[PDB]
Amino acid sequence: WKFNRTAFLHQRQEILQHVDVIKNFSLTKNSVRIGQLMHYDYSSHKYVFSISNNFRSLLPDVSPIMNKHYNICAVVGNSGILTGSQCGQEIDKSDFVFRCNFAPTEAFQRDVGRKTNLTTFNPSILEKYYNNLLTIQDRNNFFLSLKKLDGAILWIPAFFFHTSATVTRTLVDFFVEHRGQLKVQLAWPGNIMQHVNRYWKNKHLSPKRLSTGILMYTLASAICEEIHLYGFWPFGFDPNTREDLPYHYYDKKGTKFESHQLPAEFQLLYRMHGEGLTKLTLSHCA
Amino acid sequence: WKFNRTAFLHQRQEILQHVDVIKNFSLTKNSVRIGQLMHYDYSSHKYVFSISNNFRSLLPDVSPIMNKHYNICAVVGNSGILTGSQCGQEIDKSDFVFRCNFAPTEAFQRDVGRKTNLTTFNPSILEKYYNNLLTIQDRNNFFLSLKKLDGAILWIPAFFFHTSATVTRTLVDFFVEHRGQLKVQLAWPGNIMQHVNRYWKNKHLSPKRLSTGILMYTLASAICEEIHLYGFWPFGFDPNTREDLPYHYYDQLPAEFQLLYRMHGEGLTKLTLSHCA
Ligand SMILES: CC(=O)N[C@@H]1[C@@H](O)[C@H](O[C@@H]2O[C@H](CO)[C@H](O)[C@H](O[C@]3(C(=O)O)C[C@H](O)[C@@H](NC(C)=O)[C@H]([C@H](O)[C@H](O)CO)O3)[C@H]2O)[C@@H](COS(=O)(=O)O)O[C@H]1O
Ligand SMILES: CC(=O)N[C@@H]1[C@@H](O)[C@H](O[C@@H]2O[C@H](CO)[C@H](O)[C@H](O[C@]3(C(=O)O)C[C@H](O)[C@@H](NC(C)=O)[C@H]([C@H](O)[C@H](O)CO)O3)[C@H]2O)[C@@H](COS(=O)(=O)O)O[C@H]1O
Ligand SMILES: CC(=O)N[C@@H]1[C@@H](O)[C@@H](F)[C@@](OP(=O)(O)OC[C@H]2O[C@@H](n3ccc(N)nc3=O)[C@H](O)[C@@H]2O)(C(=O)O)O[C@H]1[C@H](O)[C@H](O)CO
Ligand SMILES: CC(=O)N[C@@H]1[C@@H](O)[C@@H](F)[C@@](OP(=O)(O)OC[C@H]2O[C@@H](n3ccc(N)nc3=O)[C@H](O)[C@@H]2O)(C(=O)O)O[C@H]1[C@H](O)[C@H](O)CO
Ligand SMILES: *[C@@H]1O[C@H](CO[C@@H]2O[C@@H](C)[C@@H](O)[C@@H](O)[C@@H]2O)[C@@H](O[C@@H]2O[C@H](CO)[C@@H](O)[C@H](O)[C@H]2NC(C)=O)[C@H](O)[C@H]1NC(C)=O
Ligand SMILES: *[C@@H]1O[C@H](CO)[C@@H](O[C@@H]2O[C@H](CO)[C@@H](O)[C@H](O)[C@H]2NC(C)=O)[C@H](O)[C@H]1NC(C)=O
Ligand SMILES: *[C@@H]1O[C@H](CO)[C@@H](O[C@@H]2O[C@H](CO)[C@@H](O)[C@H](O)[C@H]2NC(C)=O)[C@H](O)[C@H]1NC(C)=O
Ligand SMILES: *[C@@H]1O[C@H](CO)[C@@H](O[C@@H]2O[C@H](CO)[C@@H](O)[C@H](O)[C@H]2NC(C)=O)[C@H](O)[C@H]1NC(C)=O
Ligand SMILES: *[C@@H]1O[C@H](CO)[C@@H](O[C@@H]2O[C@H](CO)[C@@H](O)[C@H](O)[C@H]2NC(C)=O)[C@H](O)[C@H]1NC(C)=O
Ligand SMILES: *[C@@H]1O[C@H](CO)[C@@H](O)[C@H](O)[C@H]1NC(C)=O
Ligand SMILES: *[C@@H]1O[C@H](CO)[C@@H](O)[C@H](O)[C@H]1NC(C)=O
Ligand SMILES: *[C@@H]1O[C@H](CO)[C@@H](O)[C@H](O)[C@H]1NC(C)=O
Repeated sequence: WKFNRTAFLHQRQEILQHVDVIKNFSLTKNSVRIGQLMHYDYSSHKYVFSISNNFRSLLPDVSPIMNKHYNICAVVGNSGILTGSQCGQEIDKSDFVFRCNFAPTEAFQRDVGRKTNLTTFNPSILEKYYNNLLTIQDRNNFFLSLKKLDGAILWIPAFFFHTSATVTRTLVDFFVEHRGQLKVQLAWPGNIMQHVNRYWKNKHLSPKRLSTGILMYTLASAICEEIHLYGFWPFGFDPNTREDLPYHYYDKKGTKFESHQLPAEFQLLYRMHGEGLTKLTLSHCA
Repeated sequence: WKFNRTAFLHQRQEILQHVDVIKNFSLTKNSVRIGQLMHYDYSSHKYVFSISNNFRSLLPDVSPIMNKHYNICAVVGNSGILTGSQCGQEIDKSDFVFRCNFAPTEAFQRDVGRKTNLTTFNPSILEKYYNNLLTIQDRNNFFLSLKKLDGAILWIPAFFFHTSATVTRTLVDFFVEHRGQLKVQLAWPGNIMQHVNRYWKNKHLSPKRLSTGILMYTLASAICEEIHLYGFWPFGFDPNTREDLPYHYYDQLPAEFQLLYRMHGEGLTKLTLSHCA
C-alpha cells in the first residue's frame, strides 16, 4: 500500500468545505449561554437539554485540537478483527491514537496497543458499564478508568440523541465533584452531524447515523497527515480464515455477531484505501 | 364524630418524642456539605447521591413549617372514594391542605377542592407524568402546574430510594433553570424514616414502607390543631354504592387503614369515607 499524500490532502480540503473541524470538535465556554436549550441531532425537535452553569464550566476554553498537528494517526475501531492481530506495537508507534467508546486496552495491549490520546464516550456507556454511577463501587470503578486515561481527550457526544439526557447530568455532576483530580481533557461536540453528513452524502454514503469510527476519521483528517485505520471490519467472519468473529474485540470469544449501514461505510473506506487516501489494516501486523 | 383534643395533644407529644418534625420536614442549606454523600433510607448503603452545589442551593434556609400553626388541616390521599364525594368545599374550608404526589385538582375541584398548601412529589411522578422533562411540552406542563401551586410547599422525598437519583438531577436542573420564576417553596426531607418508623412501630404498624399519607399525618400533627383525613381507602369497592372503585380518584395499606380507622374511633382524627354531600 502506498500513501497518496496529494489525494489525502485533497480529501481534507473537501472535508473542510463542509465541516469546520476545529470548531465542530467541541463546544467551548463562550459558544453557549447558561440555560441554553440544546436540541439533539437524531431526535425530533421537541426534545431538549438545558446547559447548566456546571455543564458550561466543564467545557474547554478553546478547541482542544486548535493548532494541533500529528503526522501519523491511528484510528482504532472496535472490530473483533483486532484479536490476535498483534497490531499493538504499530498502533502505539503512531503520533496520535483515536479510540472509540472507552474501549479497553490494558487487557488487550498486544493487539490494540496501550497509547490513547482520544477516546469517545457514547453516553450509554455510563448506563451499560457503570450503572449510572449509582454506587460507591461504580463511582470508584469509573474514577480508576478515567485516571488510567491520563491527559487524553474524552470526547462525549451528548447531543445526538435524547436518551443521553440523564447520563449527561450524572456525568456533569461527577466531573464537577472530581474537578482537580483528573487530567482528562473533556470535549463536548454540539450539533455537528448536519455538517459531517454533508461531506459523506457526496460520497454516496448516507445512513440513519454515521458511525463513531467514520466520525473520528472525519475529524482526524483535519489534524493528521496520514491516517491508519485499525479495527474497521463490521462483519462476523475473519476475512482470511473465515472463523466466527465477535462484533467487538473485547467480547467474550464465542459471542455471535438498526441505524448504521456499517458495510457501506466499510466498502467506502476500502475504496479510499485502494486510492491511497488511508491505510485500512485487515490482517495480522505480526 | 367528636374530636378528643386531649387524646390528640397526647399523640402530638408522643410523635415529638421520636420525630423532630420541624427539622425532619426538610434538609436545609446548612445541614449538608457540597460533596457529602447521601444514602437512601430503603436501599443498601452502597447507593449514594453526592450533594451538588446546585442541589444545595435549592434547599430552604429554614424549615418551611417552622412556627406555622393551623387550626383545621385536611390531609387528602388519592383514593377513588373521593370521586362523586363532593368533599371539595369542606376540604377547601380547612386552614391548610396537604395533598399527595402532585395529584390534580382543577379537573376534580367539586370532589377534592382547589386549595393546596402542600403537595408531595414522589420522584417517580416526573417519569410517569412528565416524561422526565425531555420535551418542551413536558417542561411547559410541569412549569404551569408548578406556577398554579403559587406559594405552596412542594415536598420531595428524594433520599428514600436509589431510583430517585436520576430524576433528582433532572429536578435540580429544572428548578435552577427557573430560579426566580416560581414562588413554590421546595422542601427536601433527608433520612428521616428510621425516626418516623419508631413512632408507628409502637402502634403495631411496621411495613417495608410507610405511605405518603401517613407520613403527612405525622407531620401535620406538629402544626395542626385538628386533622381531617380524606381519600384514605385502599380498597376496590365503594363502601356505600358498592361499585368497583379505581385506586386513585384521577384514574401494608390495609394495616395503615385499620390504624387510621382506629384513630378515628378514638377521636384523634376524622376519617371521611362518605359523600360530604
Ligand atoms: C427501548 C428501545 O429498544 N428503544 C430503542 C432506543 O433505545 C434506541 O436508541 C439508542 O439507545 C441506546 C441505549 O441503549 C442509546 O441511548 C443510543 O444513544 C446513543 C448512545 O449513547 O449509544 C447516542 C450517541 O450520541 C450515539 N453516538 C454516535 C451517533 O456517534 C449512539 C450511536 O448512534 C448508537 O450507539 C448506535 O451504535 O447512540 C440510542 O440511539 C433506538 C435504536 O437506534 S440506534 O441504533 O441506537 O441508532 O431504537 C429505539 O427503539
Ligand atoms: C424492576 C422492578 O420491577 N423492581 C421493583 C421496583 O419497581 C420498585 O421500586 C420502586 O420503583 C418505583 C418505580 O416507579 C419508584 O422509583 C419507587 O421509588 C419511590 C417513588 O418515587 O415512587 C421513591 C419515593 O421516595 C417513595 N416515597 C415514599 C416512601 O414516601 C415511593 C413509595 O415507596 C411508593 O409506594 C412507591 O412509589 O417510592 C421505588 O421504590 C421496588 C420497590 O417497590 S415499592 O415501590 O415499595 O412498591 O420493587 C421492585 O420489585
Ligand atoms: C451494542 C451496540 O449497539 N454497539 C454499538 C455499535 O453498533 C457501533 F455502531 C458503535 O461503536 P463501536 O462498536 O464501539 O465501534 C467503534 C467503531 O468501530 C467500527 N467497527 C466496530 C466494530 C466492527 N466489527 N467493525 C467496525 O468497523 C465502527 O466504525 C464503529 O463505529 C457506534 O457508536 O458507532 O457503538 C456501539 C456502542 O454504543 C458502544 O461500543 C458502547 O460501548
Ligand atoms: C403505582 C405507584 O407507584 N403508586 C404509589 C403508591 O404505591 C403509594 F404508596 C404512594 O401514594 P399515592 O398512591 O399517590 O396516594 C397518596 C396516599 O393516599 C392513600 N391512599 C391511596 C389510594 C387509596 N385508594 N387509598 C389510600 O389510602 C395512601 O396514604 C397514600 O399514601 C405513596 O408513596 O404512598 O405513591 C404512589 C406514587 O408514587 C404516585 O401516585 C405517583 O404519581
Ligand atoms: C511523517 O511521517 C512520514 C511517513 O513516515 C513513514 O511512514 C510512517 C507510517 C512510519 O512508518 C515512518 O516510520 C516512515 O518513515 C515521514 O516521511 C518519511 O520520512 C523519513 C525520514 O527522513 C524518510 O526516510 C522517508 O523516506 C519518508 N517517507 C515518506 C513515505 O514520505 C516523515 O519524516 C514524518 N515527519 C515527521 C516530521 O515526523
Ligand atoms: C494520487 O491520487 C489522485 C486522485 O485521483 C491522482 O490524481 C489524478 O489522477 C488522474 C489520473 O489520470 C488525473 O485525471 C489527474 O490529473 C490527477 N491529479 C493530479 C493533481 O495530478 C494521482 O494520479 C494519484 N497518484 C498516484 C501515485 O497514484
Ligand atoms: C499520546 O498518549 C500517550 C499516552 O497513552 C502519551 O504517551 C505517554 O506520555 C507520557 C508522558 O510523556 C509517558 O510517561 C508515557 O510513557 C507515554 N505512554 C505511552 C503509552 O506511550 C503521548 O505522549 C500522547 N501523545 C500526544 C499527546 O501527542
Ligand atoms: C430527625 O429527627 C430526629 C429527632 O427526633 C433527629 O435525631 C436526633 O438527632 C440528634 C443530633 O444529631 C441526636 O443527638 C439525637 O439522639 C437524635 N434523636 C434520636 C431519637 O435519635 C434527626 O437528626 C432528625 N434528622 C433529620 C435529617 O432531620
Ligand atoms: C393555602 O393555599 C391557598 C391557595 O391554594 C391560599 O388561598 C389563596 O390565597 C390567595 C392570597 O391570599 C387568595 O387571593 C386566593 O383566593 C386563595 N385561594 C383559595 C383557593 O382559597 C391560602 O391562603 C393558603 N393558606 C395558608 C394558611 O397558607
Ligand atoms: C460546525 O461547522 C459549521 C461550519 O462547517 C458552522 O457554521 C457550525 O457552527 C459548526 N457547528 C458547531 C461547532 O457546533
Ligand atoms: C380522650 O382520650 C384520652 C386518652 O385515651 C382519655 O383518657 C380520655 O378519657 C378521653 N376522653 C373522652 C373520650 O371523652
Ligand atoms: C378551629 O375551628 C373551629 C371550627 O369552626 C372553631 O370553632 C375553633 O374555635 C377554631 N379556631 C381555633 C383558633 O381553635
